[PDB]
Amino acid sequence: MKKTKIVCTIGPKTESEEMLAKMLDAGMNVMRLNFSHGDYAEHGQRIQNLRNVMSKTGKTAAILLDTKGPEIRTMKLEGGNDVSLKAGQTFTFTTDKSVIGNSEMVAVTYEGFTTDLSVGNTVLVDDGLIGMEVTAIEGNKVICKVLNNGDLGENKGVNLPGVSIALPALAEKDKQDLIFGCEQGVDFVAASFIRKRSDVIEIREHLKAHGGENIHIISKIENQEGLNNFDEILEASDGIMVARGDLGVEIPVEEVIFAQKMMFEKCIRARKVVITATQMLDSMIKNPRPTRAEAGDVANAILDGTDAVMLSGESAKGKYPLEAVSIMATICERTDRVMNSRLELRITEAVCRGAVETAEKLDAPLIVVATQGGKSARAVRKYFPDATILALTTNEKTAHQLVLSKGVVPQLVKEITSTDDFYRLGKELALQSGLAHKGDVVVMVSGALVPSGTTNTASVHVL
Amino acid sequence: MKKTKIVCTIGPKTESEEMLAKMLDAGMNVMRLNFSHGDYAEHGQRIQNLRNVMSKTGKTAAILLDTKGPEIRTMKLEGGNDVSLKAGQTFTFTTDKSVIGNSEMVAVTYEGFTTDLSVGNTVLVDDGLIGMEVTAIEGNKVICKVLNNGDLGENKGVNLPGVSIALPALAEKDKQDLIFGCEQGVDFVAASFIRKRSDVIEIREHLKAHGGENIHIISKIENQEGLNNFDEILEASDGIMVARGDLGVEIPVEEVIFAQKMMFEKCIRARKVVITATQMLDSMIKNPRPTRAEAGDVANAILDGTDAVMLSGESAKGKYPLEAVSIMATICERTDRVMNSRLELRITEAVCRGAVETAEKLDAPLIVVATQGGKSARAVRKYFPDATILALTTNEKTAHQLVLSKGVVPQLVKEITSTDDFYRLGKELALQSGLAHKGDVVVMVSGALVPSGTTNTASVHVL
Amino acid sequence: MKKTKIVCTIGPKTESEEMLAKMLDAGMNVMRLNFSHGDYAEHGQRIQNLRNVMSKTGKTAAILLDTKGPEIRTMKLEGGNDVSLKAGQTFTFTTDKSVIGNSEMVAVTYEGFTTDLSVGNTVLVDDGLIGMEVTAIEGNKVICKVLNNGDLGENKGVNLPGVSIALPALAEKDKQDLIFGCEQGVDFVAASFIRKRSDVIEIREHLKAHGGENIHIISKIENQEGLNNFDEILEASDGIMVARGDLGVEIPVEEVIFAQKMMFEKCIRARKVVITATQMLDSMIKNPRPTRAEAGDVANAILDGTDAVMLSGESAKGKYPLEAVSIMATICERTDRVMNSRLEFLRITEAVCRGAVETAEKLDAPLIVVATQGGKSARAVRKYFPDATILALTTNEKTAHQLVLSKGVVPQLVKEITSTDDFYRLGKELALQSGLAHKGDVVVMVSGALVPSGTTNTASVHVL
Amino acid sequence: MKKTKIVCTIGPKTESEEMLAKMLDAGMNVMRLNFSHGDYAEHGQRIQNLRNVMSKTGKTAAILLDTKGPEIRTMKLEGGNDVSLKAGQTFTFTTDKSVIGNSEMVAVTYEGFTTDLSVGNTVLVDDGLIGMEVTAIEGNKVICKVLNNGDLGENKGVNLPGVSIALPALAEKDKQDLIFGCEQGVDFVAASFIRKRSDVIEIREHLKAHGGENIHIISKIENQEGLNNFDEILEASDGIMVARGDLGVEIPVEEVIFAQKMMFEKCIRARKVVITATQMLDSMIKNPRPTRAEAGDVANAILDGTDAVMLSGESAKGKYPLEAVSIMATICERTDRVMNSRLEFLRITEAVCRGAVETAEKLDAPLIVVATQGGKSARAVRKYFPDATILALTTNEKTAHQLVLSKGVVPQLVKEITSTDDFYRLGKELALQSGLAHKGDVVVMVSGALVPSGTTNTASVHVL
Repeated sequence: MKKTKIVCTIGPKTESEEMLAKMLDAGMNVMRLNFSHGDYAEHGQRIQNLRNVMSKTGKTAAILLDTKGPEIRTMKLEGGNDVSLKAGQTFTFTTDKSVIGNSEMVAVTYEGFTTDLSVGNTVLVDDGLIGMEVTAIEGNKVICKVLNNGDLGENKGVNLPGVSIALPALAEKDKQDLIFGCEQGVDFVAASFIRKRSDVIEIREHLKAHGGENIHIISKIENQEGLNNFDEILEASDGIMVARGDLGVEIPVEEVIFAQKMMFEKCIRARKVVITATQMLDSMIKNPRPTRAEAGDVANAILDGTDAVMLSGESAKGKYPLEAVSIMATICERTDRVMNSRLELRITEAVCRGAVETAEKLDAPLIVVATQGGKSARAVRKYFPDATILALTTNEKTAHQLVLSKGVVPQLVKEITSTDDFYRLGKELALQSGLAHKGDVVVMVSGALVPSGTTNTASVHVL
Repeated sequence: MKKTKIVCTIGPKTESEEMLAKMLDAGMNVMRLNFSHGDYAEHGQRIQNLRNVMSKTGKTAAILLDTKGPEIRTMKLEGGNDVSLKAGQTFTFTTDKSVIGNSEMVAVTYEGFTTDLSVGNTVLVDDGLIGMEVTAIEGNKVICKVLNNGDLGENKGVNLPGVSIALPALAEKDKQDLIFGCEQGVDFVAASFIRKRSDVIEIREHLKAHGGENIHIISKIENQEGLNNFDEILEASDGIMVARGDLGVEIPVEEVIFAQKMMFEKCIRARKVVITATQMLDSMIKNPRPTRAEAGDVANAILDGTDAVMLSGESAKGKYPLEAVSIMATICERTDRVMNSRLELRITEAVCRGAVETAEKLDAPLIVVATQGGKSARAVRKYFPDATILALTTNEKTAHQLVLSKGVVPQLVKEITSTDDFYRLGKELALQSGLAHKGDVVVMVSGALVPSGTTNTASVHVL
Repeated sequence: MKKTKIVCTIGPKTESEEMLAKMLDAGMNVMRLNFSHGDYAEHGQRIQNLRNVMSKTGKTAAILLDTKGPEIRTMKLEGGNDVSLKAGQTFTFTTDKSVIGNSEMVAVTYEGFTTDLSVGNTVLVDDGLIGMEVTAIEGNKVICKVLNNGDLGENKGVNLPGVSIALPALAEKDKQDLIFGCEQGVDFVAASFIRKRSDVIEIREHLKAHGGENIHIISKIENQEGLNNFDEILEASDGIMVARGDLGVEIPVEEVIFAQKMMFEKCIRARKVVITATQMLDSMIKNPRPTRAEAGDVANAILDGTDAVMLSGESAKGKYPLEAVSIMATICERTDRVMNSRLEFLRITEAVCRGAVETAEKLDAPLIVVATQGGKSARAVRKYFPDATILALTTNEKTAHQLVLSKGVVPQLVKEITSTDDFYRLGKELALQSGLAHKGDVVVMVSGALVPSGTTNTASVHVL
Repeated sequence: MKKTKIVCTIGPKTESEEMLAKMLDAGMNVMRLNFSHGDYAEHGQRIQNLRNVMSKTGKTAAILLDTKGPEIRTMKLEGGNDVSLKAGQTFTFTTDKSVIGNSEMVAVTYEGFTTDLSVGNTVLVDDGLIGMEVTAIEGNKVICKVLNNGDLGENKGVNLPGVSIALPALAEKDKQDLIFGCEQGVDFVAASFIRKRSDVIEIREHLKAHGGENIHIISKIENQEGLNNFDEILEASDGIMVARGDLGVEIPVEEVIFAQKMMFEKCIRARKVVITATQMLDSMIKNPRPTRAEAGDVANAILDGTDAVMLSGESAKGKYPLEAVSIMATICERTDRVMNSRLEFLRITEAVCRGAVETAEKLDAPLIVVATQGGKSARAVRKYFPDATILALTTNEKTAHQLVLSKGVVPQLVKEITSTDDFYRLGKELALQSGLAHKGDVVVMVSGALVPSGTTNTASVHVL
């Protein structure tokens, strides 16, 4: 084989080497570490275990750090008891965090809650379970009219559609967790709750300050603010993670399908990676087979052009992880098998688009790419070649990062001294990789007499 | 507005005229009568009520009769108590219907159960909850090895993948219910459990024998046998209903998305109507808002090119029917709004494809079609015109049936004596229909000097 | 099958009925009357003879009147003796018509010669044999430096390349000849030396004032001014005649091929006919086989998309008229046989007439039957160069004749067309009787329904 | 810049160095040596003079040897007096060379005249002036009925349309002339009267046996047999010369234009050069301006896609050689300026050389730099008619010369090309020094990497 890559959230059931080795067999490409939970020793051990498995097997995989991110939550209730709210009632949120709540008022974690919000704005609680309209704001209290019946619990998430939340890009725990990821040398950071271009910058500058200058930032679009500013968040980021379910809360349902499709197209055009996350196969936390509806949502996400699909909970705290990875990989293959190229001016555009067109008109099973930082490999994938992309590189972090891009097989190599040298070596390695055989045609894309970041040469060879 | 048509199953909550009038407002086009439940008086009353509403409002709608169909079910257990089955255990089905069952054997309704089935075939129970493998067949007993744990209940459905079930096309209740539908003058029959071309024929011959010669048969593909024989079932039928969830049981999940897409394409090519049924918005039986996943499955079904989407239970026995119809209609509009034509030789093909291409190159908001039996209107819809189709006809049943086809506004008229006459009248009626305005261009498709069943003329006019 | 139409200039060698009948058999479609020569009795006689033959044989043909046109010529020399002019010499033209010329000066027929012409303009004499450059203008004298050696004769033609010549649209002979064409009920007038839109209008008003409002004007492009004003001359005219040989004198040679190609495309786009005239097969005046170069020039003109090719002298005063028409028809068929349609690879007529041809080819229909009052529908189908032949039904006799000149059109006169369905039932019947299609063949039937003429809005497909 | 190449036949009027230098300035690219006339000292002298001029001025040009070729001619008459032949009369040809002729019979030079020819075949004499039909064959006599009136002269050419003539591929004079071309190191041989693939091979073996294995054979198609066998003659040859005027005699006129077009397309497809020869601007032998018809014939030949146009007599023995070359170059530029690429709207070279031109145009690159040993890469880029000019680097001197004849190619001799990157760094440097592009311009650089010559597999884009 397939081409679409599988991100698996790793947790206790799958933290072992014995399991990771099996996960990789089943189709896993990337380990996600969800830092909403777990301490550094737990996560660090997961990293070392995967590294060990990679060493012993010679298989390659990437490591993605997903941040907890900033948040707004309600707080405690009397006796920890759920209270029932009636549509039409008055209801109040207070900035005073010491307040224990009940059916008339509750506390919130964000001191600026009473600040960012205006009368007429809508408040959503517990992923939209309950909705409210702000009617007045008095000092440190925010007064609302409830709009539907529902039970309010403790420590519940809060959403403010079409409102710019003035939290910082990074919670302090995020600042420490990112430092841990630089120390551990992760390959990607998934930054949660990205709302503006500014947020990406604050994070990239943070990573630059700890030797993570070469870590790719994947901006998690979780809400409407991020959707409104997508173009500039995309420009600043190395990739995008679309959190369909979390975005499902803030915008109209009828619009979610097309937001995912809009972001995919623009991410693909930018030669940047995109991940379909959340609400994938959640039935497989309890069940050993997915729903039809689930299998179709994944396949449609792949047909929309996703680089990678992601499992969370199905693989972290689920009962049937290896089955979920396997049915995922089987859906990936089944769906990839039938997709077509998009042979749609910068120089790189012209060359890579032509290189795919040439590969297809000659029935070449392989496009060999020489890349230092990865842009060349990602520039070919944009056109969805039938051919597999074999990306030669001297950079280990780049060999890792290309695991996440669609239909790319990375291979680390010592050096590439010339263009003719690249051709000699690329043919050699095409053969020993089993992806092509003597007599097959191959297209070989590279940059000649230019700095990294530019792809200007295409060459055709017979093995 | 929208173009995709909504089929609503009608039941007690929505059986009233007061409700039907509101349903139609919300976007309902077709009433489905699911004859798995209800007696003739209940259904007949629903028909008369809709007829009354149609008369009073001047709105047009169609009536679809959905059959119970033949079936295989298990039967009774001791004390009516669910029993627990253990993977690996031996388990037996018996043809003797008098037998009360338990964790070792149970009865089945089909005398030919022990006949159609061979050793090695697989048996599925309760929509695949439990799976079994036949190990032996002794007279009127069929012995199996269970394959997974699960609780067996009373009166549960049974599936036999890749096995030709030799039930008749029609149960006796179906024979009577179809006679009732001829008497009531329904517009469509949805024939459940269609497996072969033969089955469609038996039903059409049945309907011809009771004055239903002009009723369109929609073949419900519910399983694998029907999928294998689809091409010939399509050829014999006037339309197709894809029951994604029921088909989800008999074939691999990874394949269901592409079976729906395969059937849609071939149904569209044939100028025959297709309905997306089952697992639409079932969360709205209990909840007043759908899931994101649900809204995306519908929209993807529409983008796959469905003529119509269908609600069952959401509208029949649901708590929030009018909300379901409304969010459905809003998804239909949102998704229809962004679809493109498919301007891809018979004569009709050449003319209608050209008539859409001409309509688009002149920005015509309306294609006026003259049709007796409907084939002309359905032949234009095949290309998914941006323009609305205004279908003039002298046949009441055809005015009704065109409600189900995508983007078609039918209008009954007294007569069409000539082609020039059709143009005069079509312009007149285009204006008074509010779908076009003075100065707009319109394309007018018809058959001149040919019998019904052929569309050979295209004409362009300014209002 | 053939499709391209052949215009034949008729003269003494070929004016008899016995000959006209033979020309038509050989492929002649249109008779040209060259009014540079001959009097009304001769031409009227040619007209009557073709009319007689048409009635007797039942063949249909068109009649085009080509004007002599205005002119600038030199005049007499001493003793009528050719004089030898030496490159570099001074040489003078005079307006005074009484002046007899010599190796130093000669007179010219155009009093406005000293006005229209500026210092430095180029003057050509005897189809460019000799060229001169104006150095000064003194009253009725135009003074020049000769540019090449050559012998000047009596009464030689004059060209002023890239010069706005102020001759009238119509010579006084042209006015009385056009009146004659109204009397005779000709189908086309080829108007010489068209330079401005004003000229076309002057002619359109002339024909309207004498009952020729239904006569199609074909404007002859002969020089740079008309070439510069081509777009507006085309708009006012019903068609164009390209006088390639006369353009070879007035503009740079390297530009003539592309001037012809520019104009053909623009006439096709406008649904108006174009004629390839001059220097077709002139070698066939003396000889019974053309040169390679001649046949290739014609074939490329046909591939450039001309409606019709024209024979002059080859058919009028030549020794081998029937042979030229025959090889002309053979080049037409051979070349038409291999041309393809041009499906514009927006108004109603465009979308409809164009969609009708695409429909015809995707169904391999050999015939497109068109209902046309004034002819615009048939010519709008022709724009796309259909493989199918066009069968144009009409109740107008003048239009039935005029469509003879358009490429690939078979006109058929009919009593009436009362409704659209009626047209479909008359067209099927008549498609069969024309032998151009047979039972089982598909046909596309284009018409204007519930609209005035000038709009073609309906396409319909039928099986015979 | 212009793009189309001009072949000039050099003769007495133009053989001096002072003239050759002037020809080249005016647009001459290739010198043709017509071995129908002149001896080795004259031609060798012309060769030396161009070589001298090339060295002194630094311009590059190619040298093409055109053979006299085999022939069939009539012979002498009584008193050397023209005789008048009457249509319908009996008339006889004899193989006996001692026979003096009269109005009843004449002798011919070809002993196999009575063999190759069958009863009913057509015989033409003096470029088709007179035609005859064979009625019987008796020993050394060939008996005919004359078909048209005409005067027969002495020593007149003979054509046998649609006849398999059994002359040898090479006359004995042609063999000694080809040996001369090996001695002189010419770049092309234009081999006359090519009819079969055997003839091309006979010639290829002849040149290989005298050290001319690297000389490109241009096969002259002059008759129906070679036309029928064109596909196989093309395969064996390096290029084609179309002798249109000689074909006008041997096949039907209506077919000549399409024979030329059929062959041009097939040569372009094969990456081999084609030359438009004969009847180009023959009027410029006597006159300093061509006719319209001539300039339009050339322009259509260029639009048909010819690599080169050829002047014969116009440049050799004419009165206005420099004027013909100049107007020829002006037609070439005017016409090339408006042609578009043909992007095949599968093997490696095709996909690569074609994708390279598409890449060049989508980036508006004015120059495609090609690395070529034997020339195939440059000609494979040329196949698609790029707007860009082709800058062909090579280490082979013969190939640098031969690419002069291909359309839109600037050859540049270079010391070495050691690697692909090296080529990119030599090509950028040299693109600038050629003035054909400037800093900031894009260039596409096509080459064969890690492969033998004959395969072009790499396309690379660079900024200067």
